[PDB]
Amino acid sequence: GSSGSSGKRMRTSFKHHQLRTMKSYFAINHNPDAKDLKQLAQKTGLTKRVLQVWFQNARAKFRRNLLRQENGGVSGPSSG
Repeated sequence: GSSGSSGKRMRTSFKHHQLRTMKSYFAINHNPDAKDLKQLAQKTGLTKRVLQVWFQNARAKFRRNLLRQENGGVSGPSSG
């Protein structure tokens, strides 16, 4: 019951092309399976690792803009 927990983190820059494929996917599937990972490593060129991380970082980042005022779709005070 451990998906390998180690203290390894780093930040790097990315292009607008490769990302387009990744970011777009993030919306399709937050938890991409190996197949998807290996498939993305090509559509973007990055490596499985780089992908796995980047994706994981997103979930953390979004959580921020998610609670912040900024938001999509129709929503309001209406009991929901």
